[PDB]
Amino acid sequence: PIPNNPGAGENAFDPVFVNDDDGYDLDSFMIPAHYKKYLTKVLVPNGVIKNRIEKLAYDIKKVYNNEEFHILCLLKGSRGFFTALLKHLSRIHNYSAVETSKPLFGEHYVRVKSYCNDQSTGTLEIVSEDLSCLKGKHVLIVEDIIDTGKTLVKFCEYLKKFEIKTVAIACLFIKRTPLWNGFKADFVGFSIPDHFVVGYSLDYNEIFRDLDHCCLVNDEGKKKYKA
Amino acid sequence: PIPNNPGAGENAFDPVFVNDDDGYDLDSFMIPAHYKKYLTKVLVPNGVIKNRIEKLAYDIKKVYNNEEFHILCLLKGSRGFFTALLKHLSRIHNYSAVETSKPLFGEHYVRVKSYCNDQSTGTLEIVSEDLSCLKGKHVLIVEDIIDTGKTLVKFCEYLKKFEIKTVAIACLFIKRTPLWNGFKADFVGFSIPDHFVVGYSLDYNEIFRDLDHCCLVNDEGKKKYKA
Amino acid sequence: PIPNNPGAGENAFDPVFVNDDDGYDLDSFMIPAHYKKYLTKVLVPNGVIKNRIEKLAYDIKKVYNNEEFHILCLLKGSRGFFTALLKHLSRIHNYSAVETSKPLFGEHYVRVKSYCNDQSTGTLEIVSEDLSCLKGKHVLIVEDIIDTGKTLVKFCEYLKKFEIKTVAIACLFIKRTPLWNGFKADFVGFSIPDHFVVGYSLDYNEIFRDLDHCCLVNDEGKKKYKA
Amino acid sequence: PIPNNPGAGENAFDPVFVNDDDGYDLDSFMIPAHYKKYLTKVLVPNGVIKNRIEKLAYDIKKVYNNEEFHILCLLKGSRGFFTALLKHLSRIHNYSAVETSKPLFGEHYVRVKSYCNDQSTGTLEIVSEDLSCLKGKHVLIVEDIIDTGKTLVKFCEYLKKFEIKTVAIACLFIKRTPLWNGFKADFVGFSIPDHFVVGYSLDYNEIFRDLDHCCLVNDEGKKKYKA
Ligand SMILES: O=c1[nH]cnc2c([C@@H]3N[C@H](COP(=O)(O)O)[C@@H](O)[C@H]3O)c[nH]c12
Ligand SMILES: O=c1[nH]cnc2c([C@@H]3N[C@H](COP(=O)(O)O)[C@@H](O)[C@H]3O)c[nH]c12
Ligand SMILES: O=c1[nH]cnc2c([C@@H]3N[C@H](COP(=O)(O)O)[C@@H](O)[C@H]3O)c[nH]c12
Ligand SMILES: O=c1[nH]cnc2c([C@@H]3N[C@H](COP(=O)(O)O)[C@@H](O)[C@H]3O)c[nH]c12
Ligand SMILES: [Mg+2]
Ligand SMILES: [Mg+2]
Ligand SMILES: [Mg+2]
Ligand SMILES: [Mg+2]
Ligand SMILES: [Mg+2]
Ligand SMILES: [Mg+2]
Ligand SMILES: [Mg+2]
Ligand SMILES: [Mg+2]
Repeated sequence: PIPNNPGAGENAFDPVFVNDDDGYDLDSFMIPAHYKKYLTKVLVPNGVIKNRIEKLAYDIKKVYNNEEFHILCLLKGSRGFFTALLKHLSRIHNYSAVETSKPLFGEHYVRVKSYCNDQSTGTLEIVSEDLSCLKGKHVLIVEDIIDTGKTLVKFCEYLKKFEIKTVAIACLFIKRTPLWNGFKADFVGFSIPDHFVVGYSLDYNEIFRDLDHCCLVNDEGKKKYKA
Repeated sequence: PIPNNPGAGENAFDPVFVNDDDGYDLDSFMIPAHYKKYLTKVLVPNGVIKNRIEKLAYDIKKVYNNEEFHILCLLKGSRGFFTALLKHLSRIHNYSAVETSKPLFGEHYVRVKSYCNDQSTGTLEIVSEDLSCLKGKHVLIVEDIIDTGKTLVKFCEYLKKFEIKTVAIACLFIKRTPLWNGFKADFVGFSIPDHFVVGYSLDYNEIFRDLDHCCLVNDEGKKKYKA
Repeated sequence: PIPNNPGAGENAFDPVFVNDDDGYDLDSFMIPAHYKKYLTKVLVPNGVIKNRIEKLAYDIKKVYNNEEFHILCLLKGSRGFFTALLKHLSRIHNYSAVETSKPLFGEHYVRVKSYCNDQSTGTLEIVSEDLSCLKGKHVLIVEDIIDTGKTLVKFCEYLKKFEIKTVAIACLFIKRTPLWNGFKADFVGFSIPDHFVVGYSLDYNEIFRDLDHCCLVNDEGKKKYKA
Repeated sequence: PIPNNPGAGENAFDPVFVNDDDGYDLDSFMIPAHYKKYLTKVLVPNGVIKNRIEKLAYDIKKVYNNEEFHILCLLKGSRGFFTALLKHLSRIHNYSAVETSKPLFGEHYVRVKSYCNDQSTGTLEIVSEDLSCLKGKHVLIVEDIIDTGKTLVKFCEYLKKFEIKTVAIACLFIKRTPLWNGFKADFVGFSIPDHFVVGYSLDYNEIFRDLDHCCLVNDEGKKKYKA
């Protein structure tokens, strides 16, 4: 059935497991010249993230089938994930679509903020907006990464007040940090070591979002761009 | 220099001109089976839009050079445009980037609503993170289409109270409609005939956003999905 | 059923029709700086060709269903067409493939030469792996463009001696030239005006194969690269 | 300088190193339903191969600069590699190209064959063709994988008789097999464990070429499709 136990990831499929020492030299891939000095290595190449997101879209389609749902994007680190997910979801649905078929999902955006440098501020800002349009709807939250779990634990709590029919979570990354609060997604791309990552829309004080690969910012980058 | 006369498009390059009778049969390209009955034809295929956006990114990079600017995405219709632009902007910039280079842009979102069915309600609703963070910044507004010109003339008026350094406009489509108030973009993709279009994130009552090509919704489509 | 009347295109769907004056300014799309002076304009952008080829792959899959066939690539002009076709054929087929499914096609190459400058030398030279391996097989010839029809009428004649089960033709372009001998493809992408085109693997004395868009070489280009 | 010691890989950059136990579950990525039972795992995802090929193209451009050279594709397992390489090479060259620039490379194809099942036959068939056009030219051989090294050792020997100016080797994979004869490429994508791989144009008796990811065929697939 459709998932509806936010944070429990009751029937979640295992993600790709990135070992603690997995990764690649920056010289093995295309890296913007000026960013090189601020990264220690490539963790997950752009291409593998894209390939994995395609399977996630397949997993999602398999769970919702033809059931109309609404994708809620958690801006802005979620952009890379969201775009690729929508691309693949649409092709999968539309390729199998028949003349009597109907659209599969609606799309929504919510700006959520809590980080400063490489740490959560323990507080979450939610850019207010009437979410009444989601009342009685199946919503699929699309997020970039679960770290401490505060963003999702909090946002899901916030969502409750809108009488949404069902709440499921699609997340690109899940970090193996001792700070984790236990929040689990229903669809997860990769399980990654405890390092602050940038790239694929994920940033460090608004920097590195344009970096194609998921990389590890080094101490020099953290210091150079510290708030 | 960098554009700073919102609505004047003072030095805008000419857009691709889509003739009044330009278009393609629906059977010439891939169209989701269930959407076929609600479209009269393909106006601009996905591939041409992507190719044009790449050139547009080239033009923008040429104008800004290395000057840091902030892209303002006008949700929800401009998503397709926006993501394609970022992709090309990033590659073009990063391909020529040097070790001593710097990032080129920041990204922001604002949800602006005014349409019901295929007409402007003559009103405007806004939702976004505090726009005061644009003070003293060069901002590039990324929009899907200029129709009556109400959305952009109004939004640009609202932007004035935040002491933004410069305000330029990048628009995918500009419709040749007698309703046009004269607002011109600084970067425009295509000039199209007076028809309500859907696809490439452009919708008709939230429908067709997933349609890959820019098409014309037929009367049956407008009737079927009337609000 | 599967086509088997080479040159008749008995049940071919109509191609996209490119009017005699259709095209775009070179400044509307990305063009390699050094090629600009040798092209008069863009006839068909890379993106439209890709979109059309996807539909063509859809048509081919629809005709063959699960019948195993062998794609014969006519080097060197059809490379762009060929690779794009394989990509789409593979995804369309594999997306609907089931556990009990089977591969859909085999791939082969034949180099056929006959042009010098912008004209057919009226002769044909062939180079390929033994074509006897096509005996009893359904073969789909993948070609870039039908001009006079000499290449395909001749090659198809040569194929007769190898007891091929079925011979069908997939052609990206078909030129509306008074020189046409009547040979028709079973799957055709575009019908274009009488002009020598380059780009998308199509060359002029080995030049312009890397040009992304199908363009018209101007006289300066033909003169500069005359053999 | 331009490499010219075929098989020595004198200044070759280290490739991406795929450890003996590296790889992913077939369920982590998109795998054609009917192929699943014939593969043990995903070795290198399609996306990482594409990302790596982009850097290889960058490495090549950096070595040849504006020096005209000729790419010689070793058909047919080489297709996937070749296509992506040409795409990236052209963009890199054409993005930095200036009005006075000129094309960077010519393209050529040579069908070479030696395998039966998962083993070399110790013999090499070369589809004859006048290679005199390469006389005094810098040629870049583009091959899919170095296994025993017989194909390249032999083909390079064959090439000598054509008075080519320079001979360099670009290879996507290099297998860590005890059967290796010592032949090294000048540009190499990945170093992989000793397993017969299929996908990305690489086959097993003409099967699996359409598989997007580089995977390991299991004993059942080898038996099922044995010659
Ligand atoms: O390692 C990281 N790199 C980049 N962004 C982040 C984030 C951002 N912070 C949020 C997750 O944080 P948390 O789970 O700690 O509440 C997400 O919305 C992310 O966009 C966490 N960890 C990282
Ligand atoms: O023909 C159309 N198709 C789809 N959306 C629209 C719009 C939406 N309305 C806004 C432009 O409206 P206007 O210029 O009329 O104020 C844009 O933000 C669009 O998203 C106008 N015309 C169209
Ligand atoms: O206008 C053109 N531009 C580029 N190549 C060609 C060709 C090449 N010539 C062959 C078709 O020739 P024909 O039909 O004249 O025998 C194809 O294999 C093409 O590669 C014909 N016309 C053109
Ligand atoms: O593991 C493999 N999978 C698929 N093809 C191959 C080949 C093919 N055989 C040639 C390399 O073999 P070798 O180096 O042993 O002469 C290349 O041309 C490849 O296309 C070798 N190993 C493999
Ligand atoms: Mg976030
Ligand atoms: Mg962040
Ligand atoms: Mg809008
Ligand atoms: Mg709208
Ligand atoms: Mg030809
Ligand atoms: Mg030619
Ligand atoms: Mg081979
Ligand atoms: Mg082989």
